[PDB]
Amino acid sequence: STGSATTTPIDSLDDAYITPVQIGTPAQTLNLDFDTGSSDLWVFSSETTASEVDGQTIYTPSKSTTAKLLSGATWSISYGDGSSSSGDVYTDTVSVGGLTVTGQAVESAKKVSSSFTEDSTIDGLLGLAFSTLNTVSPTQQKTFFDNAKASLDSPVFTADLGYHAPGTYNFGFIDTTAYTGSITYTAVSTKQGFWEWTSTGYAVGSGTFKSTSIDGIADTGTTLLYLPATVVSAYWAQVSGAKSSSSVGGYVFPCSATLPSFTFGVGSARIVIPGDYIDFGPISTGSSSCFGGIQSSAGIGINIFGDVALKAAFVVFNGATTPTLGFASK
Repeated sequence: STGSATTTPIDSLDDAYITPVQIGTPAQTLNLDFDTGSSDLWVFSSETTASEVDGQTIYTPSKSTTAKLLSGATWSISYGDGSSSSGDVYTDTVSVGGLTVTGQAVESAKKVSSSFTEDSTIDGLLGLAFSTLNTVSPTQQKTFFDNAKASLDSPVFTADLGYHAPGTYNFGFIDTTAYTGSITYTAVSTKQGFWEWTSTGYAVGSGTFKSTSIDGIADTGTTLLYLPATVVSAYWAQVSGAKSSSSVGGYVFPCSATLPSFTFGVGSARIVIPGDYIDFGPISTGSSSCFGGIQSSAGIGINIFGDVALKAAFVVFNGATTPTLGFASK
């Protein structure tokens, strides 16, 4: 089997991407944030605290003939941006782009933090990291990909995120029309439950490539590119007037700037992030200070190849017995 679904930016900055997901019988379509950095599929639901719902589409398991309470199961998760959610668990039929999983754990939110309530465009998350990170207790549950894997033509999924434009998540096949050149594959460590890999270095703009190992995760659920402070300082030093603002919470730059590109290494290959991808716009409405799309990972504890990086590539998440990651230009 295969699946193919379009993923769409939630706003003009590509702060996140939503992908339609069919849950239950008859189908209830919710727009979920596909997240290769977590492993829970959770949704706003009829069980969510009413004051914490503001415009989201909810899953109502009582209206699904295939929903079943997973008795005794609860879940609770915190994300890198400080947001959180928790609740109980149903199993139900879940389809993504024509690919169906029966018996998928659908984690129903009883509580969500303010960041979720305040974003009316995201109805939940669909985790695509390794199932070892799933938070369901007392019986850990498998991700949608893990459940689908054995039925897939090939045990892979791909992320093809757009810059200010829709893109595609495919399951079970590699669309050879979706990228240019060749795909370069690189080793993954699953030891922390992430799609963790080592970039071979970087360049700033038209500058020379610096060979250096940068361990990080491929994370579709993180907006920005978080890298070591040395790297990030070298990037922003090339933008006149750029500075790190403790008050804003990262590097800002004059909105009048033309940003240089940033290149990262995948083995002997190179992925070039155009400068425009690194512009996240005014820090507040009407400001001439703009927020940078490359930020320091110092104090995160891990480097994160988030959307800013991934959208510059066609990315293969190869879930074979020994997983790997593939990157191509596009």
